Amino acid sequence: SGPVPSRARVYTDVNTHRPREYWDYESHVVEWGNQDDYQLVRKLGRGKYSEVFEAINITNNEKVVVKILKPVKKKKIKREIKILENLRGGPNIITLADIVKDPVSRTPALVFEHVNNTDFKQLYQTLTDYDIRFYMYEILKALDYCHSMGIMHRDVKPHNVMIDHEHRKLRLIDWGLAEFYHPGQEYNVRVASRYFKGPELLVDYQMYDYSLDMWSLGCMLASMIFRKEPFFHGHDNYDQLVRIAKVLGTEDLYDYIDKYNIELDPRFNDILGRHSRKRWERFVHSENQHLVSPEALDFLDKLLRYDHQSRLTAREAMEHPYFYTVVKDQARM
Ligand SMILES: Brc1cc2nn[nH]c2c(Br)c1Br
Ligand SMILES: [Cl-]
Ligand SMILES: [Cl-]
Ligand code: NA
Repeated sequence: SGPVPSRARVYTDVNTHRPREYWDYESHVVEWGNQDDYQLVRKLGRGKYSEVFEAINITNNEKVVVKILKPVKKKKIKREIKILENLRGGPNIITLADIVKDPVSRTPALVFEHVNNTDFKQLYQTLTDYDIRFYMYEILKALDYCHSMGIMHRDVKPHNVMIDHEHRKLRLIDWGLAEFYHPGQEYNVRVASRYFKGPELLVDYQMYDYSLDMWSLGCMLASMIFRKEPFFHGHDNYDQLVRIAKVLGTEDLYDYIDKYNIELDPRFNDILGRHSRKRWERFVHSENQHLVSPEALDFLDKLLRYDHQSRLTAREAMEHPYFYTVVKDQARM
């Protein structure tokens, strides 16, 4: 028999109850603006693949960010646009300001509200305990919002979190891999960066949901409180599951495989071996012990589960004791 079907524990049917138009991005009609309303100032450093620029809107002299959409399926362009329009105004979600094409090249581009190109990866190995809790809570606001709106991000990693540390402001960026959640849909498992990939992606379980983002968030939290970048340091996608198995143990992995009747790639046969579930105390040392608390470990443990159904939801995570002081200071402020 095939794999056992799965449903999201929360926000399962939100797209079903919407008008077709909300999620049917292939039928979305874009009104393409004129990229000549903008002048590019400078290229932001986003590595070899990406083309993101600081720009000026000539009309109002306001600073924007312009993302040139590298040759790709028009379908993927409409998906990212529709998701950004749907989430516009959500907490800690980047704001889409315009959709334009260069008059000559006809290359499509997205224009965003300005944010400084200071990503979380540049800051997140130097935070106080309180600031890890604070920024984690701000990321959860964005994830509970997009999940509540029927969308999973699928590329949650420090490079996709822009922070203004002076103003204590955070934005979740790069919605290019985001997808609408539909119950029973089988998704592409070739998403997310290696170190942040959930076990569902690594064992090719396609009927995944919002809980994929909660695994990625757990990987970020583990990296920050233990000062270990990345936390799960695989050579490749096969070794990535081995690195997870040496921490979470093989017993819970094989129970997960049996529960969903997953056909494990034969390449895993010799490399997973047999591993105990390790106590988190094993990762604590003199240079990270100020970031590690019972509250932090209890919270992390509830994010990093093989079984996607078992992981905290974004809202359950926001309700964890780890955030009590952040919640109290927010109400007071
Ligand atoms: Br604003 C902003 C929005 C983005 N969407 N994808 N990548 C993005 C980057 Br880099 C920035 Br900065
Ligand atoms: Cl990253
Ligand atoms: Cl142990
Ligand atoms: Na401690």
